[PDB]
Amino acid sequence: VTKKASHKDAGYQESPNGAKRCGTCRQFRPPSSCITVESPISENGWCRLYAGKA
Ligand code: SF4
Repeated sequence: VTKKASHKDAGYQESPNGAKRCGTCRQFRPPSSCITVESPISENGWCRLYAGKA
């Protein structure tokens, strides 16, 4: 598999985008990890280049 972006390049943030958070993006890594963000993660975050994209 290929690499994801890093959190600041992916536009990670401090509170959710409506219904979308670190858990309702697409491929957040349960229970407490990601692939775009260096883990452990804030579930309230979200990013603009979330894992599970192309
Ligand atoms: S991949 Fe998902 S859980 Fe991780 S920073 Fe982006 S929105 Fe958050």
